[PDB]
Amino acid sequence: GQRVTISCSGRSSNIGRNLVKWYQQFPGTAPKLLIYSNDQRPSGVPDRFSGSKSGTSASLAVSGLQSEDEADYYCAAWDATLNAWVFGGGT
Amino acid sequence: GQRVTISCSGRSSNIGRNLVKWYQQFPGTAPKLLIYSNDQRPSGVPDRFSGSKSGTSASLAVSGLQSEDEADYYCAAWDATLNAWVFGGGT
Amino acid sequence: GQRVTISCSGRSSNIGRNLVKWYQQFPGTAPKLLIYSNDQRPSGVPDRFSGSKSGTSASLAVSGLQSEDEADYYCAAWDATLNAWVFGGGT
Amino acid sequence: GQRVTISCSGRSSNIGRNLVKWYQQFPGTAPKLLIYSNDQRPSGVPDRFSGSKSGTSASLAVSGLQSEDEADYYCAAWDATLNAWVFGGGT
Amino acid sequence: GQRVTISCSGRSSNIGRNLVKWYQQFPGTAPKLLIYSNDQRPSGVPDRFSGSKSGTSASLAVSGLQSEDEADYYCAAWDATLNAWVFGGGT
Amino acid sequence: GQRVTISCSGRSSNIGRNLVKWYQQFPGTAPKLLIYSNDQRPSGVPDRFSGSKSGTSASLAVSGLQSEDEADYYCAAWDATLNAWVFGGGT
Amino acid sequence: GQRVTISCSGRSSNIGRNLVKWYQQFPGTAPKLLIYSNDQRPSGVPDRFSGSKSGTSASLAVSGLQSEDEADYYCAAWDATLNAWVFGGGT
Amino acid sequence: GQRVTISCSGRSSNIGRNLVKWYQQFPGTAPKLLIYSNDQRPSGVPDRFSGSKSGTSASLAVSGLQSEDEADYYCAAWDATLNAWVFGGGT
Repeated sequence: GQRVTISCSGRSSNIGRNLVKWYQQFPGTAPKLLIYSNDQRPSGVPDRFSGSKSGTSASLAVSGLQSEDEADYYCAAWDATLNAWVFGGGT
Repeated sequence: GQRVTISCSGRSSNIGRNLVKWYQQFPGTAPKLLIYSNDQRPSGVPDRFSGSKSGTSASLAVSGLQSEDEADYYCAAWDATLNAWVFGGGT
Repeated sequence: GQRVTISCSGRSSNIGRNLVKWYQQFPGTAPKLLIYSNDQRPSGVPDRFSGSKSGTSASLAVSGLQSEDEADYYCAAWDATLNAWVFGGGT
Repeated sequence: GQRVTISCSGRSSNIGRNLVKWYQQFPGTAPKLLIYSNDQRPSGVPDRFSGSKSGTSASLAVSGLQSEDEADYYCAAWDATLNAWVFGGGT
Repeated sequence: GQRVTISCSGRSSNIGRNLVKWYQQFPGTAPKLLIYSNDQRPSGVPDRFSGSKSGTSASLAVSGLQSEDEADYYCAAWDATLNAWVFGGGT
Repeated sequence: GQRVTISCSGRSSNIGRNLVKWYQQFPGTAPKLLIYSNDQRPSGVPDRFSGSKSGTSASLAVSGLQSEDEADYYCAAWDATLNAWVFGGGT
Repeated sequence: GQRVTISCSGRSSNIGRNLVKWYQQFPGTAPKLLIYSNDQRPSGVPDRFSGSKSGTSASLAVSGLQSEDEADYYCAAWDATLNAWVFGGGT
Repeated sequence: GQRVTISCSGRSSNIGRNLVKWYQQFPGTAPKLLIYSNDQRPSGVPDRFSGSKSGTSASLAVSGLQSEDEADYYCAAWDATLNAWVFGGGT
């Protein structure tokens, strides 16, 4: 008689009285990007993979006022076996 | 008699009294992008994969005021086996 | 007698008294993109895959005021087996 | 006697008193895109696939005021087997 | 005696007192797109597939004021077997 | 004695007191598209497929004021078997 | 004695007191499209298919004020078998 | 009779009375990026991988006012086996 209880909560999860007050006044933004020559050549060859930001990836992130970037991948299992029983009887 | 209880909550989940007040006043934005030559060549060859942002991918993210980017992939299992029983009787 | 209870909630899920007040006043936006030469060649060859943003993909995301981009893929299972029983009797 | 209860809620799901007040005043937007030469060649060859944004796909997303892009794929199962029983009796 | 209860709710589902107040005043939009040469060649060859945005597809999404794009594919099952019983008796 | 109850709700489903107030005042839109040469060649050859936006398809979506695009495909099953019983008696 | 109850609701379904107030004042729209040469060649050859937007299809969607495009395909089953019983007695 | 209880909470999880008051007044931002020649060549070849920010990836992150970037990958298991029993009886 096995029991497994995985209550793996996520992103802004089971929230009681949450509040996110934001404000932004008077921003002036002029984020430009200019390139004369930029050649990345990122050729990723994985075999077995499970990770979050997999990218062998030469980026260029110019941020002005706001740029929120996350990645969720919850409760994962590449190879899980939570309970087991084996018996042998081969005469 | 096995029991499994996976209450893996997600994104803004089971929320009681949530509130997101936002404001943005007076923004002035001029985000331009110019390229003379930029040739990425990202040729990703995976075999077994489970991860969130898989991309071997040379990007260029110029952000003005706001750019929200997430990725959800919940409660996943590449290979899960939660309960088991085996018996052998081959005479 | 097995029991499985997967209440894997999703996106803005089971919400009690949720509210998203937004505002945006006075934005001025001129996001242009210009390219003289940009040839990505992303030829992804996966075999077994389960992940969220699969794309080996050299993008260029210029964001003005707002650009929200997510991806949901919930409660997934590449190979799951939640309960089992085996018996052998081959004489 | 097995029991399975998968109440995997989705997008804006089971909502009590939800509200999304929005506003946008005074935007001025001129998002143009110009290309002299841009030839992506993304020829993706998968075999077994289950993920959300599958596209090996070099895009160019210029965003003005607003561009919301999600993708839902809920409660999925590449290969699931929730309960089982086996018996053998071959004399 | 098996029981299966999959109440997998969808998009704006089972909603109590939902409201989406929107407003947009004073927008001025001039989103043009011009191309001298852009030849994607995306020839995707999958074999077994179940995912949401399948497209190996180099797009160009210039967004003015608003462009909402989602994709729903709910409660799916590539190969599911929720309950079972087997017995053997071959003398 | 098996029981299956799949109340998989859909799009704007079972709604109590739903309301979508919209407004849009003063928009001026001039979204043009011009092409000197753009030849996609997307020849997708799938074998077994179940996903939502199947298209290996290099598009160009210029959006002015509003363009809403979704896709619903609910409660699907590539191969589902919800309950079963087998017995053997071949003497 | 099996029971199956699939109340899979659809699009704007079982609605209590629904309302969609819309307004649009002062739009001026001039969305033109011009092509010097654009030859897609999308020749899709599927074998077994069940998905929503099947089209390997390089489109060009210029949107002015409004263009709503969805696709419904509800409660589907590529191969479903909800209940069963088998017995063997071949002497 | 085994018991496993993994209540591995996530991001802003199980929150009682959370609040995030923000403010930002008077910012003036002009973050530009210019390149005469910058060619990264990051070609990552992993074999077995499970980590969070996998990218062998020479980036250039110029930040103006705000740029929040995280990555979540929760409760993972490259190879886990939580409980077991083995017996041998082969005469």
